[PDB]
Amino acid sequence: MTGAVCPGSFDPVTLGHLDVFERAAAQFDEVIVAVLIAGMFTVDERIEMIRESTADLPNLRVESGQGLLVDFVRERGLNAIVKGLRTGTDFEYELQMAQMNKHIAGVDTFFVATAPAYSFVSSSLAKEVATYGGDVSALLPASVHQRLLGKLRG
Amino acid sequence: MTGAVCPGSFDPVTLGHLDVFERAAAQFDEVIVAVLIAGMFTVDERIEMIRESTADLPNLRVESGQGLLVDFVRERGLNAIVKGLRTGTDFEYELQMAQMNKHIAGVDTFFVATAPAYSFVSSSLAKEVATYGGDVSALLPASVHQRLLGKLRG
Amino acid sequence: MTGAVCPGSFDPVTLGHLDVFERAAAQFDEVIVAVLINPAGMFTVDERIEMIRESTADLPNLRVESGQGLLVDFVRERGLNAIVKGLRTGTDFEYELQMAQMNKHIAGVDTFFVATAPAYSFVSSSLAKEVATYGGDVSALLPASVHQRLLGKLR
Amino acid sequence: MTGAVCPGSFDPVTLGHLDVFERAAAQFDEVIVAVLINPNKAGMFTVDERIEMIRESTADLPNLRVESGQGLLVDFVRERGLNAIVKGLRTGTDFEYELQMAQMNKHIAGVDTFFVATAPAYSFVSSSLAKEVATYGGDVSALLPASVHQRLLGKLR
Amino acid sequence: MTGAVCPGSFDPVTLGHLDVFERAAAQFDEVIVAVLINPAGMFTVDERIEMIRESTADLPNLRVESGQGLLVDFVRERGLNAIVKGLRTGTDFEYELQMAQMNKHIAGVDTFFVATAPAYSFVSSSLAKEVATYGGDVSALLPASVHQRLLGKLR
Amino acid sequence: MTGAVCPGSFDPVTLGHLDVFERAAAQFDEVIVAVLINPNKAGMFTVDERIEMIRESTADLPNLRVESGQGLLVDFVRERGLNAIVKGLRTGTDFEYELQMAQMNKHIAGVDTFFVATAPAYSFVSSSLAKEVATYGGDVSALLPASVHQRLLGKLR
Ligand SMILES: O=C(O)c1cnn(-c2ccccc2)c1OCCCc1c[nH]c2ccccc12
Ligand SMILES: O=C(O)c1cnn(-c2ccccc2)c1OCCCc1c[nH]c2ccccc12
Ligand SMILES: O=C(O)c1cnn(-c2ccccc2)c1OCCCc1c[nH]c2ccccc12
Ligand SMILES: O=C(O)c1cnn(-c2ccccc2)c1OCCCc1c[nH]c2ccccc12
Ligand SMILES: O=C(O)c1cnn(-c2ccccc2)c1OCCCc1c[nH]c2ccccc12
Ligand SMILES: O=C(O)c1cnn(-c2ccccc2)c1OCCCc1c[nH]c2ccccc12
Repeated sequence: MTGAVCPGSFDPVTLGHLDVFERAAAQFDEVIVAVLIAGMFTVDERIEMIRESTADLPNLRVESGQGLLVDFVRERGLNAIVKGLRTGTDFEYELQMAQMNKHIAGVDTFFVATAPAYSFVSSSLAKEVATYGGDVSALLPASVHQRLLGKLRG
Repeated sequence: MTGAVCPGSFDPVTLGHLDVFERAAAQFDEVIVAVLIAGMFTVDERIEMIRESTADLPNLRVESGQGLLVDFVRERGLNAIVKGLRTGTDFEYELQMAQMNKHIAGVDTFFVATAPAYSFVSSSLAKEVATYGGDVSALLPASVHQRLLGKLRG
Repeated sequence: MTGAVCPGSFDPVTLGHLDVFERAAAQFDEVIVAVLINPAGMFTVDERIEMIRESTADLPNLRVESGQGLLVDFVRERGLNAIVKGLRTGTDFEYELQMAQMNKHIAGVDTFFVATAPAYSFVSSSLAKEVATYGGDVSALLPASVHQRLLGKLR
Repeated sequence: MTGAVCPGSFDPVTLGHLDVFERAAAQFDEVIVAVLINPNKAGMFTVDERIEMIRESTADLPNLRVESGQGLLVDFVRERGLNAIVKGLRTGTDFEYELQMAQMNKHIAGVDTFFVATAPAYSFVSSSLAKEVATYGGDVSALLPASVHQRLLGKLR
Repeated sequence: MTGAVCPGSFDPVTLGHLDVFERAAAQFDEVIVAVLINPAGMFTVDERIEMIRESTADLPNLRVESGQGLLVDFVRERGLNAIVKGLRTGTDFEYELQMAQMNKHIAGVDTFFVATAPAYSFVSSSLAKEVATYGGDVSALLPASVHQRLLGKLR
Repeated sequence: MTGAVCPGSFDPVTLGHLDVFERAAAQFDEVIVAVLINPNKAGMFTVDERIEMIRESTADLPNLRVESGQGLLVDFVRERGLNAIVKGLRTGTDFEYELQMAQMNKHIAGVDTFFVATAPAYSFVSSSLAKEVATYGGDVSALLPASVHQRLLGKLR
């Protein structure tokens, strides 16, 4: 009965996120992606985009969440969070959060290293570049990319 | 059938290591501590010290290993490594190793953040301080500490 | 006479801050804790000052004042020319190194740092407040007097 | 005819920036300083002011010119038939941030980025910190070129 | 005429190095790859030079030489005063920033850095050799010519 | 009577070190520079040489003295009735490494450590790099005090 929560805003989910989802799903019996809730896509849109890109992962589900992440995790009978890390700044910031979360609620955090190909990817740089007409199609799931193009045109 | 290998030299195992062992054992169905093999304690001594301190963790075992870590992991039917991280330097160094290991063999690596109380602990600083008569008893399992005192006197 | 100013917003003061206060007061003849008045937080400056005074009652050579504007002015106006504070992380170091070099360049005021106590390395006032707001227990990260008053503000 | 674009807000240009301008101009046939403007947020200095301050302190660099722009930097670069960006780095944060931007820029447009290490004397200098210090009366005259210091004091008054 | 020296041990040259060679040669009128002779490695300096020449056959403005002693001397003796190399990580940056500032201080020679290609950020010669020694497949990290010769040395 | 120990190998002392000595002496009633010797590995300079070079460049610091030692630094500190260490930091690596040592030293002995930021001009200076550069003929005269430079050249000859 192993399991972990993979939290984020996912606005939108990137290939970097998706790689981490697949990797977590390969090592834990269940994975819950927690979409935390002022951006480009609505929560429902974000959830939909993630569900579409994770159809091939049977043991993964997607939910929205509010308030303390550790409460979200414990209310579901789990006590692990899983996330990817790209940079030293990611590590420093997430280590702080991980130690606070373990202190207040006993919830642990597991990190994985980014895929090298996606180390420079963020949802906010991808949206920014796309806005000015840069090609970010190699950084996003094919579905998400189309949804993005739609948002910028409308 | 989840599982991970927790590798290191463990010369000697510290409370920092032990905390990570317990945390990995809580989230994976099996954990193998892999003692990799020019220090203070022999491999057998290191294994013994770890086994003594992990008697309360039923799903953990301890083995020696040589050669490529990813071969050790795959020869045992696993494809995950688990380790703790204390510092930014830990993160940078281990990220490199993790990406190389995933590239050559598909073996993934999961990291956890050090317990705050042990963030400054290394086996080499503990041995060094103890050599000159500093009290490191709060940083090492009670068993290990006694074994250390014995090594310095003999 | 040796001395240093220990600056911050302290909204609220944490056990991390308090540890640094004690360690500074152990080494300098006088320490002045300077509570910065900004544009904004949870506690008023007077509330912050009282919480620090309660927590530092056993440090006779430490006093608490509010300040604003250029810190190196605050320091020099009190006949001192040293700042003291703690560092938790690499980002603390990078950020504070820049500020320290700027402060020494513009005014000749030096800055001394101490490493955080390991137990409080992950603590910040903002994160403590955030956690407490959603019901998390941060009582082991704050002095007793502060935790009570924090519960009061969240109600 | 080698060339690079040196981008920034330059609000205002500092001695750290100018040091990099000089070093870039010594190694590329032409250098274009690109004053990148956010049309949605004004800085302290207008685009004309920023350009003027840079020109006045780079008069002895014959192969350097100054132009403003907005939008994607890689478009500014390619529209001039170049494909190199050059800038300085002071800290580990600069390196992390600029490596991400450089990798993104090469990915989307094939434009490369060259970095130089800050002169040690100016490693702590930023436009924002200089402006902030000066706002409260601190002396930043040794961190900024003559073309800047008094105009900056003028804005603050 | 613009130009730069690209220094290293290249024992062996990797696809990471090669990417930087190509990017330097695209921007400078000439590039000199300088293979450092040390106290020690797997390949002789002549072997290293030949492997680089094979991999850089399509870069007409890049040449390969060996060198020893003070790098800024090597650079200036060839009428240049720029060094160029890649950076993978924060430790690369910290280390190379120190060396660059020292090299500019002592000789006026400047240093230009490029960011690693993301695909090769984790690559080092030492780690590639270590992995290959115990049978790991590093063929996607090295140029074709190098991988063959590496297999030869491990037998 | 406040006081701190400023430890190091000082093989040789640099201008970066001396800057820290001065700043420490300005803020503590007494400063003891501790020349820590590894009895199992000699450096370039003997203990007497290292001490001599430090004394010659600190003659105008009346509250500073120089002593050698070995073994645990916290014992050196406590045997003098002090419980503070003071030193400089230049880089993020220095901070990571020294924070570990400081936390270990306070844990085992209650001795505290105070750090100051390097002077920007000397941030890239180390004794090892200076020695290495000088070995191959590089000019490090601006990085080292007069008391050091020619003795260093003498050792290399
Ligand atoms: O920050 C972003 O916008 C963003 C977009 N893509 N990636 C990414 C890029 C490369 C690799 C893994 C993600 C990002 O980095 C976020 C890293 C922190 C993180 C928080 N929650 C997560 C859930 C799964 C994976 C990572 C995280
Ligand atoms: O490096 C050491 O000697 C040493 C001694 N104790 N700790 C430690 C201190 C605090 C927390 C977890 C360990 C150390 O840091 C090692 C960190 C990398 C690591 C490699 N293998 C591991 C297996 C389990 C846990 C960590 C590792
Ligand atoms: O940033 C915060 O909100 C916050 C809350 N607690 N601590 C802390 C946590 C652990 C140890 C020492 C403080 C924090 O870190 C601030 C670190 C920078 C600093 C600025 N002024 C200071 C005055 C005294 C001490 C530190 C500082
Ligand atoms: O960020 C600032 O406001 C600011 C003011 N001065 N300097 C500086 C300080 C010391 C050395 C080189 C600059 C700064 O750092 C910016 C570093 C990144 C950078 C982006 N574009 C650039 C163009 C030329 C040079 C640097 C950059
Ligand atoms: O350190 C190594 O063994 C090694 C093997 N491959 N790469 C590499 C990996 C990815 C990208 C560029 C190189 C390495 O990183 C070295 C980075 C520093 C560097 C010094 N001299 C250089 C010359 C050209 C390029 C880089 C350097
Ligand atoms: O590491 C070196 O060899 C070396 C030579 N000069 N500097 C230096 C360069 C710039 C500024 C302050 C020193 C060095 O950096 C050491 C930094 C850590 C340190 C340990 N003990 C010290 C005592 C006084 C000052 C610093 C230290």
